[PDB]
Amino acid sequence: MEITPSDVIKTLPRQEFSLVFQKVKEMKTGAHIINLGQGNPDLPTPPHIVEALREASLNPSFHGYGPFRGYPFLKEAIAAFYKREYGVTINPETEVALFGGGKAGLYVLTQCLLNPGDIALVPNPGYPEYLSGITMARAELYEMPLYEENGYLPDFEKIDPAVLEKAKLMFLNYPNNPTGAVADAAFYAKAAAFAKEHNIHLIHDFAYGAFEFDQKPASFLEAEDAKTVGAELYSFSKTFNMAGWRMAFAVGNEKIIQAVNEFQDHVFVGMFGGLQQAASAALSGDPEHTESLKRIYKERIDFFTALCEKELGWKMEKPKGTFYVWAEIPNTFETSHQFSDYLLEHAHVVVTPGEIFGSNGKRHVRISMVSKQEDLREFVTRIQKLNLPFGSL
Amino acid sequence: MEITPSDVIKTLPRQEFSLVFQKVKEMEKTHIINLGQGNPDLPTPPHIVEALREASLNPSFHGYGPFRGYPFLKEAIAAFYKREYGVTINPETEVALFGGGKAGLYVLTQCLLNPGDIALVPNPGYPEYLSGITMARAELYEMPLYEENGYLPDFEKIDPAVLEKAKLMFLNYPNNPTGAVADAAFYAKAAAFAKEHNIHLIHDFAYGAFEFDQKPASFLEAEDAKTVGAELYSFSKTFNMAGWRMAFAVGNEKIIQAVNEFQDHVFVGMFGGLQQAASAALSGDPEHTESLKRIYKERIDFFTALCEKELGWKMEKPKGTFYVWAEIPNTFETSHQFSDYLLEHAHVVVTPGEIFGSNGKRHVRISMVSKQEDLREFVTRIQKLNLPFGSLQ
Repeated sequence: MEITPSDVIKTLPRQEFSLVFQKVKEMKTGAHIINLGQGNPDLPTPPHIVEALREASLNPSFHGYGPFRGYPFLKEAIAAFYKREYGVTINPETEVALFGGGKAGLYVLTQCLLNPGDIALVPNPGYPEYLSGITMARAELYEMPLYEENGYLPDFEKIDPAVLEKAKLMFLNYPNNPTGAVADAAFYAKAAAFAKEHNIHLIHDFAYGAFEFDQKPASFLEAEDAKTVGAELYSFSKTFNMAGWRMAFAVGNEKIIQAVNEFQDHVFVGMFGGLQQAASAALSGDPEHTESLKRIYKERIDFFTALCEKELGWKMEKPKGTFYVWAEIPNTFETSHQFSDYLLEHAHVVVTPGEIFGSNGKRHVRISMVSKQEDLREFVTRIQKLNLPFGSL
Repeated sequence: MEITPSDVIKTLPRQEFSLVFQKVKEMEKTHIINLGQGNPDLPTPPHIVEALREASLNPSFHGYGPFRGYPFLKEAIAAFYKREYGVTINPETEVALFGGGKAGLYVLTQCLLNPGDIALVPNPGYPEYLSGITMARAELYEMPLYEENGYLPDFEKIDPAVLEKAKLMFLNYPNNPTGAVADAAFYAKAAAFAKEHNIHLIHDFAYGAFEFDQKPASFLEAEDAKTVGAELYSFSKTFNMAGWRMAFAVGNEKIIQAVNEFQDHVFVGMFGGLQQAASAALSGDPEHTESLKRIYKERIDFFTALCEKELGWKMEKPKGTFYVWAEIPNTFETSHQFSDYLLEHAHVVVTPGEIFGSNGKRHVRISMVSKQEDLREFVTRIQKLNLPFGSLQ
């Protein structure tokens, strides 16, 4: 019989993937399911990015194989974006690697950085895909608990010094999926120093790096020692409404980037030059596009949380970043998975059960602000019609 | 200090990436004819480019798509395989999508081999077969492909004990680098062999459009082929879409399921615009491809005739692919010494056979990826060097 290696089905059950499947399966017809589960941007890519792709696709240079490591124009664009947005200086020739989206970036970084038997420090709650690369690398996982009281920042002192002896890699994610928590330059310097002291490679997942509402967002690479110990993964998916386009990059330590390049040389031949040109247009575009998108999300969050609170008494802290609301489940309901099933079956809305993000996600759900006002009001309206007590304590 | 994984320390550099780099440096210092990497010189056909351009305007593609790819492409893949090879493929269960064949090889290897498992790799063979086995932390047993056997493996010469442990075998016809072709009988033997020994069979069909006398046979035409394996098909050579990075696998549903369960966590599909472009390539009129094949055949006829006349370098015409596989001069020690020599002293690129395995040590591969007048200049550059093109084999 066909016998796949054991590790594949030893990865998390692709819950967003089981989510798209059950949803499509719910189709009188594709019933008006208000899907606030997956963080799938609802607004179109800015027309100037689309036009850069349309124009690029006519250039026959991009039809054949290109540079393995991506086009120098994109790497220079990424340098310029980082200087503009965060005042960081990046050497585009040695400190930049291209990826087919952030998911792909996390996987590759992990394979280049972790050996069997090493420990990887992973935040709980946190993005489930951190476990995927760790699993594929046959490495061990240690959870750093993220608690609300600490603004969902890790307490590095609370980690077993034995765990620390075997730790080779740590993941951090701010602005945070799923909690909406933000971090400033201060925490990044603290994190980088901890990483330096214990000789741990630091991967900062900056997928929502455009979306902090209560200050201009800080990059991990603004910290002292940041470029010595790690790398920052940046996705186009959220910043530019480009989730479909599958593009991302990492900036950081030239030695990490060299490992990435050596890996990717065997798996990829860069990526479609048309996509790279579109990426370049995104990065060089006027910051007003991204600022507008941040206002859209900030107003949807303001609207949703105020409406949930007024009408349902369902209290939610306003996130300071990302487009996610991290809501405690009312006491009327049982576990996160049972609550999420219930909402989908009875109202016809999708939220993501918090347990997906780790055991500290118990009794929470993640709600993504990826719909306009009417859809968000209707979500609350459909809940209100359930006639269950939703009030918080 | 920054310490990369042992996997990365164990990986040899990709020769094509090394040449890209050397060629670029040489060009900057001031003209190279590159017949190394199999990089099509002709642009992507217009109807494919236009399909992308128009699809890029569809905002449904701007957001996350189905993780396993759009059903419309999968359906196109099934229709294509029926029209071209008379093979029945279930578009819902027997098709997976990849970011290029190179990425498909990686994924397939990760999905079919545990660390420690044995893979049967042809020698000579496409360099990434070896790379993937390394990245999988697997062990390789060579299957020698000898000229006298038409560069087909002799399965009955493989130690039956290795077959108890062998989990995977790679085959590739039309063959890179040798140009050898395989028939339906060969494929029925391979499948039967794989079934007896419970070996997963991956057929690399990258040159499936380019067999000159006949349309090549698909592996999947064979009895029990879909029972033991899968076939990898690339858009790169068939459609001058190398820079686009698109490929698929067709085969048994369990192999495909494993691919899907892997890729869910690493590759969310690719941009729908690309998928539309692909679908247009496959539904496109077969005579565009037939035409392309004839161009390559005329280049091969021209080049082998000119090399014989002008250099005295006698080469067999390949049965398929756009590659010529040629013995190096009797005065040189190795294929790498010869390749480096040509680059330095003639300013032309050929690929050293040694990167395909030890059986390529006295050969170079030459790609017919320039027009006839450029092929002529390539010959005239070499002619000035007065090399001895005698055989020792």
